[PDB]
Amino acid sequence: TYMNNTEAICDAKGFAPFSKDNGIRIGSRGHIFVIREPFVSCSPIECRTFFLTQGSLLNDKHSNGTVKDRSPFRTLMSVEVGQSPNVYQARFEAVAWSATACHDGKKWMTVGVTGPDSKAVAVIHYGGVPTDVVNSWAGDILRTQESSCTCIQGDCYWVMTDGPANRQAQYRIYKANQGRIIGQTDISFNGGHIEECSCYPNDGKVECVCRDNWTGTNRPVLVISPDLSYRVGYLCAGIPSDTPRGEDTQFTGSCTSPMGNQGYGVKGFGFRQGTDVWMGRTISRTSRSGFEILRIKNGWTQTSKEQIRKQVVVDNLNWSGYSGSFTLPVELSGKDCLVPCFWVEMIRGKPEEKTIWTSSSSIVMCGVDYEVADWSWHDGAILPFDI
Amino acid sequence: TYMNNTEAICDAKGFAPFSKDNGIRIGSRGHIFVIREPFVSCSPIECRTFFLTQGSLLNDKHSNGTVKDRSPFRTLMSVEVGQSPNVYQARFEAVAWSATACHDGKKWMTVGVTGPDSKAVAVIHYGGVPTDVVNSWAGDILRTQESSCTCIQGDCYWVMTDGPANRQAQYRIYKANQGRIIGQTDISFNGGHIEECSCYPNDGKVECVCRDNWTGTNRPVLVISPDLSYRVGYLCAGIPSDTPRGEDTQFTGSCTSPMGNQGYGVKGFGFRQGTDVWMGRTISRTSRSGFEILRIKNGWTQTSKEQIRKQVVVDNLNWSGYSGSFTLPVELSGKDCLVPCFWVEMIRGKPEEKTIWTSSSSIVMCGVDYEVADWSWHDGAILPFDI
Amino acid sequence: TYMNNTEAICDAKGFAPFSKDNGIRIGSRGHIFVIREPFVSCSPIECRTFFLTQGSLLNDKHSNGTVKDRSPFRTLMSVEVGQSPNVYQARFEAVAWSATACHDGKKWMTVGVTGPDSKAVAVIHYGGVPTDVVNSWAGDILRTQESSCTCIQGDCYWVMTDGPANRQAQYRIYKANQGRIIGQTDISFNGGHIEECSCYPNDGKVECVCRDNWTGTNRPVLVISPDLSYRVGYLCAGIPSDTPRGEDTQFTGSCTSPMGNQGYGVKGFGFRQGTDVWMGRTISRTSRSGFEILRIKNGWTQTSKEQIRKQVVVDNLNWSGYSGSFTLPVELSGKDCLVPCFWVEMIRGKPEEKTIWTSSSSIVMCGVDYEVADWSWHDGAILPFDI
Amino acid sequence: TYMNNTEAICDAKGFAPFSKDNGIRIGSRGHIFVIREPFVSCSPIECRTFFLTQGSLLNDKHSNGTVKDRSPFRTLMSVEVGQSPNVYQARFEAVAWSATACHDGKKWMTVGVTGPDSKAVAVIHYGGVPTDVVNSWAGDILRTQESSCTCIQGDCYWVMTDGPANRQAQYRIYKANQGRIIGQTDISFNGGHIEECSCYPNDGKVECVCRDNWTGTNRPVLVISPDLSYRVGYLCAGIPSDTPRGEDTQFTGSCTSPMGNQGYGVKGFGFRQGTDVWMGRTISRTSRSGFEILRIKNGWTQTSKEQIRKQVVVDNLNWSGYSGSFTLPVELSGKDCLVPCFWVEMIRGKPEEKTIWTSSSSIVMCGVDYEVADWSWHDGAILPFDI
Ligand SMILES: C=CCC1=C(C(=O)O)O[C@@H]([C@H](O)[C@H](O)CO)[C@H](NC(C)=O)[C@H]1O
Ligand SMILES: C=CCC1=C(C(=O)O)O[C@@H]([C@H](O)[C@H](O)CO)[C@H](NC(C)=O)[C@H]1O
Ligand SMILES: C=CCC1=C(C(=O)O)O[C@@H]([C@H](O)[C@H](O)CO)[C@H](NC(C)=O)[C@H]1O
Ligand SMILES: C=CCC1=C(C(=O)O)O[C@@H]([C@H](O)[C@H](O)CO)[C@H](NC(C)=O)[C@H]1O
Ligand SMILES: CC(=O)N[C@@H]1[C@@H](O)[C@H](O)[C@@H](CO)O[C@@H]1O
Ligand SMILES: CC(=O)N[C@@H]1[C@@H](O)[C@H](O)[C@@H](CO)O[C@@H]1O
Ligand SMILES: CC(=O)N[C@@H]1[C@@H](O)[C@H](O)[C@@H](CO)O[C@@H]1O
Ligand SMILES: CC(=O)N[C@@H]1[C@@H](O)[C@H](O)[C@@H](CO)O[C@@H]1O
Ligand SMILES: [Ca+2]
Ligand SMILES: [Ca+2]
Ligand SMILES: [Ca+2]
Ligand SMILES: [Ca+2]
Repeated sequence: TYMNNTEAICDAKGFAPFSKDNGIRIGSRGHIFVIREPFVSCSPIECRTFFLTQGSLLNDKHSNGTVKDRSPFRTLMSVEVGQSPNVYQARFEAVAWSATACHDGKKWMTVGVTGPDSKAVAVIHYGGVPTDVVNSWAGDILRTQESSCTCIQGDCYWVMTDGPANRQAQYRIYKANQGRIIGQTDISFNGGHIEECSCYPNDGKVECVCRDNWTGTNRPVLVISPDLSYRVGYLCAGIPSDTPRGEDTQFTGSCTSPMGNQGYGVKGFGFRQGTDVWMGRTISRTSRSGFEILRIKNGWTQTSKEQIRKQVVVDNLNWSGYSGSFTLPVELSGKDCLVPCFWVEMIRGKPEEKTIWTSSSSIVMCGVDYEVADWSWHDGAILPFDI
Repeated sequence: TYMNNTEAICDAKGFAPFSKDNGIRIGSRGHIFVIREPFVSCSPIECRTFFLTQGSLLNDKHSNGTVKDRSPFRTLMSVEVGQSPNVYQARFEAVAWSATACHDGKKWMTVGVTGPDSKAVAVIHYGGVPTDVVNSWAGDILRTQESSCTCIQGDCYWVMTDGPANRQAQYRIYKANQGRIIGQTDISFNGGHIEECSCYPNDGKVECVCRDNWTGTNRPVLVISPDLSYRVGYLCAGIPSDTPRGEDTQFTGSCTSPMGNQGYGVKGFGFRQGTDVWMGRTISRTSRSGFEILRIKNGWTQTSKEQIRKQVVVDNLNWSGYSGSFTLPVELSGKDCLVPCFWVEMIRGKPEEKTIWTSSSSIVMCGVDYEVADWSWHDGAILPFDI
Repeated sequence: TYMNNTEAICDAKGFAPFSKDNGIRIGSRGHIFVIREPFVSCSPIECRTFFLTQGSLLNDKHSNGTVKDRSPFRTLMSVEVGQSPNVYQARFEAVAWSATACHDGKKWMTVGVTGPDSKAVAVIHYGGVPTDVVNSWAGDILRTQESSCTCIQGDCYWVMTDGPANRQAQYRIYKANQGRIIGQTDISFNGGHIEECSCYPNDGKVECVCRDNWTGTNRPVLVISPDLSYRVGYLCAGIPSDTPRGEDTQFTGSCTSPMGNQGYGVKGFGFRQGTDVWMGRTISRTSRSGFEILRIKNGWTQTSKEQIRKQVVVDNLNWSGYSGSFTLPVELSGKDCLVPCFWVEMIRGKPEEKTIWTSSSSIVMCGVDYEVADWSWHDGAILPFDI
Repeated sequence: TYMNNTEAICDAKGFAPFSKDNGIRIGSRGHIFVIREPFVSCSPIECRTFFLTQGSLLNDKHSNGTVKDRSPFRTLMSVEVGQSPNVYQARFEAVAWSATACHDGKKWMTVGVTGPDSKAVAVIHYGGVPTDVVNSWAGDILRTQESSCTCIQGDCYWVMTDGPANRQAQYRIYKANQGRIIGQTDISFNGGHIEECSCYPNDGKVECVCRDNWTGTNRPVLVISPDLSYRVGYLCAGIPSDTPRGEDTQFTGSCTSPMGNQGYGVKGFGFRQGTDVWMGRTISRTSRSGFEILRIKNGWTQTSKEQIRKQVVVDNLNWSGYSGSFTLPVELSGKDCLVPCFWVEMIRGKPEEKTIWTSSSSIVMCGVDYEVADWSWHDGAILPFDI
C-alpha cells in the first residue's frame, strides 16, 4: 500500500533524541565503513540510515582518502536507524557519489549518481534493482539531495542540480512512480542557487530547504506541487542558516533573493510550522561545529527575527556537519500529522584533525509536543586512531 | 494481538538455566560491546536481552570508561536471549543511560532516559520510533527500572524515580498504550525509597520488588492496579535481600518500612508465590558476588524467616551484580500461568579487578516444576585482557 | 503443521556431499567458535548445524581448553547447514554440555544437559524457551545423543544415559509434545551399554545406532515404537563399526550382545535399508581418522559380512571423529521416502596435534540414487595457529 | 509461483551500473572470503551474487592458494547483489569447484561439481537441499557455466562439458523441475568446443554465448528449446570476443565454426538484440584487463563488422576477468521484456601481481533505454596486502 503523506507536518515545541550510532567510536575496533552523509528515510515499518562509503573500513590503510570524493568505488548503502555503518548489517543500495532515497509505502526507491564529472549518470533503483536512468543534462557534476526524497500517494519527488559549484547552475525537479520517471521540471531561478535540498511532505506538497553555494547565506526554499508547478524563493526569516554566514545582527532576510556576501555552504534543513519555521544551523558562523535548532515566529512567510524557541543538540566545542529532514510515517507515529525529524552528521578526521582519513557519525531527532533541554550528543571517538 | 498477561504467576519449586551469553569470554577476540544491565523481556515470539553500551568494544582503547556512566554516547540496544551483545546482531533501541523495555503483544515499547542530570528527558519508543516523552519532574537524574516493564491487555506500566540517590526522592508510575502516555501517579512513600524496580504481571496487576538506596536493606514492594491505585510497602520477609545488608539473624522484617542501617543498594528482584516469596540476593552481604534465590514461607504477606527452598546459581567465589524479573508469555510457555524468570548480571573489571574497563555478562533462569541442583554458571573470562 | 515422518527411509546406493563449513580454516582470521559435535537436524524449511561452544573463539587465549568438557560456559548454539559456527550467524539454543535437537514441523525442540556431574539437569526448550526439565536419575553424568532427536506426527523422541562411562549404566527413552515430557521408558539392557545414539525415523518407528562404551565394538541398535515399547540389541552385521575396534576378520557379529574386548568408543551411525544396512566408521581401527560408509547385505537382520558398497568421504590421512544421522523432510526432499543423511566431525588440535586448543569442522552427506566416487573432503586448516 | 521468462529480451542502448561490492578493498580489514567468479542470478524478490571460496579469508595465511583450484574445500556460497563476499552475510549453497545457480520463481536451484577429476559428481540443490546428482560421463573434469542457469515456466536449463580443456570434449544440456533432472541432450559439435556458457531467456528459448577453449577466438552460441532440440554454432559477428584473440582487422567471422588460431579462453557473454548483438570483451587482446561492451549491427545473424555502440566499464589500465549474463525478472523490472544484465569479475593478486593470493571483486550492469558514458568502475584495492 502506498503511503499518504498528504497530512500537515506536526506542530512541535522541541525535538527528542531518536538515535545515535557511535560508529567511529565502534570502528576503532569493529568493521565500520568510512562514511559520509548518514541520512535518514522511513518506510511504513522502519527508518533506515543511508550513507556513502568508498568501500573502505575505519582503521585500515584504505581509509586514507587522499582518494577523490567522486571515485569509482563510492556506493550508497544502508542500515536500520541507530545501527553503525558496519559491514555485516549493511544493505547495498546503489553505485553513487551522490544519492537520495525514499519509500512509497510498497518499495524503496533510491537514486545514485556516478560516472564522469562531464556526463554522470543517475540510476534510479526500485525494489533493489535498476529501473531508470537520468544522464547529466549540462555536463557539470549532475548531483542531488544527500537526504530523503519524498513520496506522496505513490509518486516520488526529488531535486537535482547540474552546473558550477559557484556561479549559476541549473536545477530540476523529477517525479517517479515505481521507479520510472513520470515527469520533470526546470526550476527558474536566475541569480539563485540550489543544491542538496532537504525536503519533507506538508499538506500534499513537497517543501525543501536547500543550499545556495554561490552568494546566499539564506537557504532557498521550494514548494513543489504534484503537477510540478512550484514556488521558489528564499527562506524568509531575518536570520542566516548557512555556513559560512555573517552575524545575525548584520543580516536582513528576504523571501525572494540570496542575502550575504558569502560563497560556499553546508547541507542543512528547515521545517514549516504553519507560518513559523524551525531552522537548523551550526553554532559556529565559520566552522561546521556545534548544532542548534531555532524556531522563528513568522519565519516562513516573513522577514522575522522573532526567536520563539532554541535547542542545542551538539555544543560549539564539537564537530558537526551536514543535516537533513525526514518525516515519520503516520503508520509508525500513529498521529494524524507528519512528525518532522532530522539528522545531524558529525564529521571527524581531516581537515580539522590530524588523521589520514575522514568519516562521520550521526544523531537523529524527532518533533515532540514538549520543550527539550539543551545537550550535546556528539560523536565521541578519541582521535587520532591506530591508523 | 495484545497479550493477556492477566494470569497468576506459576508456582515453582526451582529455576532452570534458560541462557548464558559468555560475552566477555567472546569479546576477548570478537566485537563485543562493553555493556551493563543485560536485562530480559519477551514478546509472544521471542525473549530479547537489552543492555546499555557506551558505543565501545571489549579490548579497545574506547573501553577505558573513566567515562561518565551518564554520557552522551550511552544507547540502549538489544539482541535475542543468549546471544552476546555483539555489534553485528544488535538492534538499536534508544539513546539512554537508563531504560525499561516491554512488548504488548503487537510492538516493542522502550523508554530511554538521556540528557543533562538537571532536566533529563525520557523518550518512549514504539515500533522502533519516538512516540512520546517525559521530562525530569524534579530535576535530579530522572531514571527507571533497568529491567522489563509490564504490559497487561495492551497497556504498559513502569516506575521511575527523580531525586537524590540517598535522602527522600520522588517516584511515579506511568501508563501507556501504543507508546502514548495515558496515565501517571505519584507514589506516596515518605521515609521510603524506590529505584530500579523489578516487576512482572500477577493476577491482572503489576507487582514490583525494588531497591531502597537510602536506609533499607529490605526491598520495597509495589502492587499497581490498571487504574493506577497501588499499595506500597516493604517485602514482608524477616530476611534482608539488598546489598549491602547485615546478618539475617540481626534483622527483623517489616511490611511497611525500611529496616537496616545501610545506605546504598543493588537492583534485585522477587516473585510472589501465593503468600510465599522467592527472593534473590548476592551471597555476599558486602560485595556483589555470588548469587542465590531463597523461597520464604509466607514471605510476601508476613515477617517470616521460614526458608522453604535455596538455589545457588552463582557461587560466592564469583562476581555477580544486578538482577531483574521477567515473565514468559503463555503464547511461548504454553501454560495457563506466567512462568517467573530472572536474569543475573555478572560484572567484570573495575573496580574489583585490575582493568581499564568494566562490562558484564548474564545468566538467565526460568521457573520450573522441580528442585534444581546448586551450581555456578559464572561469567568466565580470563582477566586482565590485552587492553 | 506437524511433520509426518512416518515414511520408509529411502533406499540409496551412495551419498552426495550436502555441505562443508571450513570453520577452522575460516577461524584462522574470522570469529569462529571453538566447537565440538557439529550435528545436523532439519525443519520443513531448512537444515541447521548444532554445536557446543565453550564461549571461546579460534585464535584467542580463551581457546586454551585445559578447561573441563563439562564446564559452566558450555552452550548449545546453531547456524544454517554449511555455515561456519561463527559468532555473528549463531542462534543461541540452550545452556549445555550434552544436547539433542529436533523440529516437529511447527517449532524447534532442544534438550541441553548442564549442571553438576552428580545431579545434572536437562532443560527442554520449545520455540526458543524453557518448557520442561529432567533431573539426573542416577547421579552420574546425565547425558544424551549429541545428534538429531526424532519427531513423528508431533511427538518427539530421544535417548539418554545416566551411569558410568564404563560398566553398566542406565538408559531411558523420553517422549515429548510441544516441549512437555509426555512419556518415558527404562531400557532393559544388562551386560549392554548405550550412549550417544544416532537416530532417524523409519516406518513410523524410531531406530537408533548407538555407542557401547563398555565392551562392545559392535554398535547397539534400538527400535522405539510410538508407545515406548522397543526392541534393543546389537547391529547384526559381522563387521565392527566402533572405534577402537579389532580386525574385521577377527570378529563374529551378534544381534543381541556386545562382541569385541574393547572399552571406549565413538559416536557413529547406521541406516536400515530394508534388511540391509549402511554402516559408518573411521577407516582407522585405533584412531579417529579417515571416514568410510559400507553397505552390508542383510546387515540389519543377520550376521552378514557381505559388503554391497564402500564409499570413502574422509581418507585415512586425515582426522575425523563423531558422526550422526538425520533425515531430510519430505517437505524439502520432495520424495515419498525419508532421505538418510549424516554428518562427520573432523577434529583438529589436541591431543593429536600441537596446539593449545581443540575444535572440529564438518562434512554433511545425503542418500542419493547413485554410486558416488571416493574422495576426501577433509577439514583443511593449517596448524598450529597464531595462538 | 513459477516465473514466466518467456518474454523477449529488452532492446537496449547501453548499460547502467547496478552494483559494486568493493570486497578486496574491504577485506584489507574486514572478513572477506577469497573468491572467484562473482556471478549474479535473480529470484522474483532479489538478485544474489554467487561465488566460490576455498574457505579462506583475505589477509590470512590460508589465502596462500598454492592450493589446487579444484580442492576439497571449495564451496559455492552467496550474498545479496552488491554485498561483499563476507563471512557474516554469506548463505551456504553447495560443495563446488564449478557451479550454476538459478531460481524458478518458487525456490533456488543450485548445481555444484565436486569430487575427483576422474569421476566428479555434480549435486543439484533445491530449496537449500540435495535433490539429485549427475556423475562424470567422460571422466575428465565434469564442469559447468560459472554463471546463472535459466528457468522458463518452472523448468531449469544448463550446460555442462566433460573432456579435455583443449581438443574435442563432450557437452550436454540438462533440464530440471523442482531439482529433479527431467531431460538431457548431447550437443553435436565436432571440431567445436563449449565451456562456461553465459545464458539468458529470450522468446521462450534459452540462448548461450560460451567459451571455446580449443581453437576459437569467436564464442559459440547455443539456442535450446524447451524440448531439448537446439541449434549450435558460433556467434556470427566479424569481431572476435574471446581472450586471447588476434586483431579485429585480421579476423573474418563465422556462424558455424571456430575462427582464430588461438587456444585458451575466458568466460564472457553476449546478448541477442533482435538480429543485432551486444558482445562483451576484455579491451586487451592478450590479457584479462579492461572491459568493453560493443553492439554489432546484424551481429547475431551475420558476419557483421558494423559497430552500432561501445561502452567502456573497466579501462585498459585495470584488471578484469570472467563475465556472465543474467536477466531481471519482470516481477522486479516491472517491464514486459527481460532486462539483459551482466557482471564482470576483476581479478587481483597472482599471477599478475606480487601477492601470495588471488581473489576478485565485481561490477554489475543492466540494460537501460539510453547511451551510458564511458568509465572505469575498477576493483580498487591497494596491493600487496599485509599478507
Ligand atoms: C564530503 C563531501 C561532501 C560534499 C560537499 C561539501 O560541501 O563538503 O560538497 C558537495 C559540493 O561539491 C558542493 O555542494 C559544491 O557543489 C559534494 N558533492 C559532490 C558529489 O561533489 C559533497 O561530497
Ligand atoms: C553501572 C552503573 C550502575 C548503576 C548504579 C549502581 O548502583 O551501580 O547506580 C544507579 C544509581 O546511581 C543509583 O541507584 C543511585 O541512585 C545508576 N543509575 C544512573 C543512570 O545513574 C546505574 O548506572
Ligand atoms: C569432546 C568430547 C566428546 C565426548 C566424548 C568423547 O568420547 O570424546 O565422551 C563422552 C563421554 O564421556 C563418553 O561417552 C564416556 O561416557 C562425552 N560426554 C560428556 C558430556 O561427558 C563427550 O564430550
Ligand atoms: C580461477 C579459475 C578459473 C578457471 C579457469 C580459467 O580459465 O581461469 O579455467 C577453467 C578451465 O580449466 C578451463 O576452462 C579449461 O577447461 C576452470 N574450471 C575448473 C574448475 O577447472 C576455472 O576454475
Ligand atoms: C597519506 C598517504 O598515504 N599518501 C600516499 C603517499 O605516500 C604517496 O606518495 C602518494 C601516491 O601513492 O599519495 C598517497 O596518498
Ligand atoms: C586510564 C586512562 O587511559 N586514562 C587517561 C589518562 O591517561 C589521561 O591523562 C586523562 C585525560 O585524557 O584520563 C584518561 O582517562
Ligand atoms: C596451556 C596454558 O595456558 N596453561 C595455563 C598454565 O600456564 C597455568 O599455570 C595453569 C593455571 O592457570 O593452567 C593453564 O591452563
Ligand atoms: C607461498 C608459501 O607459503 N608456500 C609454502 C612453502 O613455504 C612450502 O615449502 C610448501 C609446502 O608447504 O608450499 C607452501 O605453499
Ligand atoms: Ca552559501
Ligand atoms: Ca539499601
Ligand atoms: Ca566400544
Ligand atoms: Ca579460445
